[PDB]
Amino acid sequence: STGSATTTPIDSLDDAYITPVQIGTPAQTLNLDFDTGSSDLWVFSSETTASEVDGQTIYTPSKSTTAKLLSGATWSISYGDGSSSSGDVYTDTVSVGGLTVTGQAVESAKKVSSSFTEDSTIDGLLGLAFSTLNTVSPTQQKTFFDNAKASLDSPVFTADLGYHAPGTYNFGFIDTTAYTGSITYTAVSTKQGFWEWTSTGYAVGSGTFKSTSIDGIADTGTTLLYLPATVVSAYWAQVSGAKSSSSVGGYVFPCSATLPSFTFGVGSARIVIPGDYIDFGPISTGSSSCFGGIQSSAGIGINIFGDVALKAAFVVFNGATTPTLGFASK
Ligand SMILES: CNCc1ccc(Oc2cccnc2)o1
Repeated sequence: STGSATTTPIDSLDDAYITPVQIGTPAQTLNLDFDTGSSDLWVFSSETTASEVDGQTIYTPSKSTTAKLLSGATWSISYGDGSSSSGDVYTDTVSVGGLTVTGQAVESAKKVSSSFTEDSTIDGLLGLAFSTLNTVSPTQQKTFFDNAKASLDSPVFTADLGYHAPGTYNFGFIDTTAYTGSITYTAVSTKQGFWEWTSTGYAVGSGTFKSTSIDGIADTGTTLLYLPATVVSAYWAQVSGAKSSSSVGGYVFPCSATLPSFTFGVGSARIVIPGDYIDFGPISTGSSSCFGGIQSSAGIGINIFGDVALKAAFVVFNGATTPTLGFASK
């Protein structure tokens, strides 16, 4: 079997992408943030604190004839951005782009932090990292991919994120019409539960390529590209007026600037992020100060290849017995 679903930017800045997911019988369709940096499928629900819901579509397990309480299971998660949520767990039928999983753990939110409440376009998350990160206790649960893997024609999923445009998540097959040239595969470490790999280097604009190993994770649930301070300094030094601002929270630059591209290495191959992809607009409405799409990972403890980087490629998450990551231009 296979699945194919369209993923859509939640706003003008591609701050995140939402994908429709069918849950229960009859289907309840919720727009979920597919996150390869986490491993919980959680949703706004009929159980979520009333004052913490503001515009979101909710999952009502009591309206689903195939929902079953997973007795005594609870979950609690916190993300790299400071947000968090928690609640209880049902199993139900979950379908993504025509691909169906029965008995999927659907983690129902009792509580969500203010940033979740504040975003009416995201109805929850669907984790696609390794199941060892799943937060359900006392019985840890499997991600959707993991549950589906057996059924798939090939044990893979692919992320084809758009720049200011819809993209696609495919399950169980590689669409050879979706990328240019060939796919370069690279080794993955599963030891931290992430799709963790090692980039071979970088270039700033038309600059010479710097060969250097940069460990990082492929994280569709993170908006920006977070890299070592050396790398990031080297990038912003090419932008007149760019500065790191502690009051703002990172690098900002003149909104009048034209940004240089950023190239990252995948083995012997190169993925080029166009400069426009690195522009995240005014730090505040009307401001002439713009927020950068490449930021320091110093203080995160890990480098993150977030949407800014992934959307410049066709990315293959290969969940074979020995997982690997593939990158192609498109
Ligand atoms: C806006 N804060 C809540 C929110 C929206 C999407 C996500 O999910 C995240 C955020 C950061 C890292 N990984 C996943 O949280």
